Amino acid sequence: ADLEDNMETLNDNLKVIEKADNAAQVKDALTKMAAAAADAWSATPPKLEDKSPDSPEMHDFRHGFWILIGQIHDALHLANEGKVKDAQEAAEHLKTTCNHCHQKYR
Amino acid sequence: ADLEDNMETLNDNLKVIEKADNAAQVKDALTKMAAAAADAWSATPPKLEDKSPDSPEMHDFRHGFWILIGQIHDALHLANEGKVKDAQEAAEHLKTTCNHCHQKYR
Amino acid sequence: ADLEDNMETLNDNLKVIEKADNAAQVKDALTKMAAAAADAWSATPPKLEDKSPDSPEMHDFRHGFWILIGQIHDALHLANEGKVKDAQEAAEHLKTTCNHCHQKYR
Amino acid sequence: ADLEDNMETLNDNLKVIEKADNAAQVKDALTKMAAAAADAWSATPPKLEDKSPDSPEMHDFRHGFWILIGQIHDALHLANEGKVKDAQEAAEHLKTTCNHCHQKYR
Ligand code: HEC
Ligand code: HEC
Ligand code: HEC
Ligand code: HEC
Ligand SMILES: [Cl-]
Ligand SMILES: [Zn+2]
Ligand SMILES: [Zn+2]
Ligand SMILES: [Zn+2]
Ligand SMILES: [Zn+2]
Ligand SMILES: [Zn+2]
Ligand SMILES: [Zn+2]
Ligand SMILES: [Zn+2]
Ligand SMILES: [Zn+2]
Ligand SMILES: [Zn+2]
Ligand SMILES: [Zn+2]
Ligand SMILES: [Zn+2]
Ligand SMILES: [Zn+2]
Ligand SMILES: [Zn+2]
Ligand SMILES: [Zn+2]
Repeated sequence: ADLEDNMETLNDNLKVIEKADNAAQVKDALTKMAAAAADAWSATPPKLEDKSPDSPEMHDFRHGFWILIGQIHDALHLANEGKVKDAQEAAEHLKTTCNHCHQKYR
Repeated sequence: ADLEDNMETLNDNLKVIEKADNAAQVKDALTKMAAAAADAWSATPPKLEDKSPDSPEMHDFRHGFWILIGQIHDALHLANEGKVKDAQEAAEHLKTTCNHCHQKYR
Repeated sequence: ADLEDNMETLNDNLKVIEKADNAAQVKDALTKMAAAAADAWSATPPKLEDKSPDSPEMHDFRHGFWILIGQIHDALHLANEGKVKDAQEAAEHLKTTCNHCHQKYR
Repeated sequence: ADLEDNMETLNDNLKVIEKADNAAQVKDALTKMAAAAADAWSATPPKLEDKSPDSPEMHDFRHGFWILIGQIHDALHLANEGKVKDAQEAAEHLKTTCNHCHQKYR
């Protein structure tokens, strides 16, 4: 998918997690987020279209996805241990990584 | 790209790291390894084609890629820090993650 | 090496990072913060004095220090690659983790 | 505890995991290993006792404990999701991290 569609997948699944009843709903949504983040990895965003892939700016852009992917990994372990509310709350904290990238690169 | 071509990218760049004679060659190889691992995320290997996408087997397959991606992240920081031989040596330790997934799933 | 004193060390060194002129001051403060977090890992907080060491609350308490330690680790790598303003801004983001534990257990 | 007692705790609980009869034994042993690793973090080993705390060797020594602590963290999550065999096999893999530090500093 393109970068726009992977971002819509991240936004919509965050909302499904906040309104979940059960563990099954939370796990499935985190798995969809992990796939979207991994597919987005080598996208060039509009703001950096004149830069090389090996520039400081593109190395920094990719660093944001490493962090996001790490956080989704941990939240999914919480959900699979039966700590559903702890997983929802970790999902709420992911938003600061979202905002950090957007303020520099969007 | 498909799974077999992602694996050939991982294998070539591990050899570049070993024969490297400057820091730039090591940084560039690790970056290519990270891109290939993120692109492999979503693949279904031949041996698990008769399982569901949400099967315990496929969840465990994907967990191996989370582990590899995390180890590459740390190796790249070491290289950028000036600790280049330490980065090469950490790259050699990646082999046990490669071997673990192959024994279970290849 | 009691909990109160480890917390003073966390708070003091965060202010140092916020006011620093140079990269040496940031690296030293981050290293002191990691020491204090590792030293706090095994403490029993006053609010959980009545609980089993194996309770869900105490497992969760310890998990919070693992999260803080991982974030400090990343910020120090950024400082060591010359991305000093980025390490400073990352140190500021630590406050979300500080306050998440405080709201549950302080 | 001193460094020698922390290493005896690490060695003993690794054999406990290998020979475990049930899941509770594996979780307990991992939690004890994490405590010992966190307590060892600030120790000065005999081979480095004459160099300064800011030396590259002490920085590097401490980094190896961060790596060990992260691997125990992931293995405890696997045990708590019910993947206890996988947690046992992950614990076996820790040995290469133990051996790497011993090769360099013991
Ligand atoms: C960089 C490392 C990013 C991270 C981490 C996240 N996002 Fe993002 N997002 C990013 C860019 C560069 C853009 C602009 C893309 C463009 O072509 O215009 C976006 C955009 C969005 C959007 C909406 C705009 C659109 O797609 O048309 C949304 C809704 C969005 N991003 C959501 C989002 C969420 C929920 C994140 C974390 C969970 C997140 N993003 C992380 C770059 C990056
Ligand atoms: C699972 C999580 C894996 C990890 C981690 C790594 N590899 Fe892999 N590799 C995997 C599978 C399932 C397969 C079989 C692919 C097939 O279609 O048959 C492979 C294969 C390879 C190959 C052979 C490629 C071919 O065309 O047959 C190589 C050379 C290879 N893998 C290398 C490799 C390296 C160097 C890794 C780590 C650095 C690594 N792999 C990790 C699954 C997984
Ligand atoms: C739990 C996982 C915690 C994290 C992460 C952090 N803190 Fe904390 N802090 C915690 C507790 C249980 C307490 C109460 C201590 C008591 O005995 O009553 C505290 C306390 C503080 C204090 C006040 C200390 C005092 O003199 O009473 C400060 C100033 C403080 N904490 C700061 C702090 C900072 C800056 C953190 C992150 C950078 C942080 N804490 C994380 C539990 C936990
Ligand atoms: C450095 C970062 C280390 C890691 C990771 C591990 N070990 Fe270690 N170990 C280390 C040192 C410097 C020493 C020497 C201590 C001394 O004063 O001589 C050790 C020693 C041991 C010992 C022997 C203790 C003794 O009788 O003197 C054992 C049995 C041991 N270490 C086990 C061990 C295990 C099982 C580890 C991982 C699971 C491990 N160590 C990691 C430094 C470091
Ligand atoms: Cl080694
Ligand atoms: Zn965790
Ligand atoms: Zn899992
Ligand atoms: Zn961030
Ligand atoms: Zn930010
Ligand atoms: Zn090739
Ligand atoms: Zn590191
Ligand atoms: Zn970097
Ligand atoms: Zn492994
Ligand atoms: Zn294995
Ligand atoms: Zn990083
Ligand atoms: Zn919170
Ligand atoms: Zn994991
Ligand atoms: Zn847990
Ligand atoms: Zn080694």
